[PDB]
Amino acid sequence: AENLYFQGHMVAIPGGTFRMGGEDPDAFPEDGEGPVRTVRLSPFLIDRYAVSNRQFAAFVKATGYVTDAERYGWSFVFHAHVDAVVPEAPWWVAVPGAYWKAPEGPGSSITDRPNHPVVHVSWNDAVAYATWAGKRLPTEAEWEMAARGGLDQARYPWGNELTPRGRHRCNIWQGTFPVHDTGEDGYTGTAPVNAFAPNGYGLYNVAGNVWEWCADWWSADWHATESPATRIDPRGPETGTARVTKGGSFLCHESYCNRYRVAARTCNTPDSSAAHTGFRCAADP
Ligand SMILES: [Ag+]
Ligand SMILES: [Ca+2]
Ligand SMILES: [Ca+2]
Repeated sequence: AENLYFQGHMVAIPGGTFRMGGEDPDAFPEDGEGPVRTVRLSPFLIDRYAVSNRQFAAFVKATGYVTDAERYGWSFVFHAHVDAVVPEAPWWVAVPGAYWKAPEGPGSSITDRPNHPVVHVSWNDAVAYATWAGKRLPTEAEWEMAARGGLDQARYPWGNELTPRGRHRCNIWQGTFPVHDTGEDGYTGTAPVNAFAPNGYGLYNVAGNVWEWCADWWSADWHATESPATRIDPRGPETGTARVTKGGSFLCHESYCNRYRVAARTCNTPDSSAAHTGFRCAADP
């Protein structure tokens, strides 16, 4: 497609059909990456850039908005970035005072990261921002069609090679997780929202950098059946306990979590927040 066009921070995608999901050998099959399924979408707009600290700051200045992490008093921080740990993921520490303005908790700031994605934003925070911006969150199908950038069943936004020609195309982890990030892709942490090359629809950092909240309630099997509801502008199940997140983050590494593949998916309760999770907005024409 090329009746696509740019407007503001966004790209208008004139609707289309794509093969969603994946059945690759290195998938998490239990996540419901499969089955591969053909999905048709109505026209939509989606941010080509995740929402930045500067943008979130303007929202808070204009509204006085208080994030869930501020209300709870703590958010999840990666251990090496300065029991209170997640037993199943002990590199995550519950840090009092970690929030969007202090991403590693006390002693950190965003003064030198104005163009990085805002983090420690919950699904509720994302929705609040998007609504103020006159936007919404993307559905998982909109997110993934946009992230695929016009390629059919590629592993990544740009193709099937993680580092085509040996060049980094996204901000994830290199080295030995979780003890040593070599920063080969340039960043031991988040990167500016316009880092690396855009994909075929102009989107930056759909793979890597930060996880991105989607609109959908999480299910591993709702989309398995073939129906208009699951294949034409699919919205996901009517209820659920966690909301979908897509794209992976600067902590992803193939030794344990390869979910920067565009077919991959996970979820978190909508009041949760963490140092590696942000969002980008969508809209309708
Ligand atoms: Ag991952
Ligand atoms: Ca990195
Ligand atoms: Ca991402």
